Amino acid sequence: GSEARECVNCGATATPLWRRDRTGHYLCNACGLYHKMNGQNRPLIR
Ligand SMILES: [Zn+2]
Repeated sequence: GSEARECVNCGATATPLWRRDRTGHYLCNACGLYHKMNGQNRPLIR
C-alpha cells in the first residue's frame, strides 16, 4: 500500500495536506501540532 505519503508520525497517508519540517518529514496534521507549540517531537506509539 503506502499509495500517498506516509506520515512519519502515524503513517496517515490520507491527510488533506502534507508538511515537512527541519527533518523534511511529512506529518499528516495533528502529528506536527506538538512541534508547533511544544517544538519537540511527537511521541506516538508503534
Ligand atoms: Zn500523522
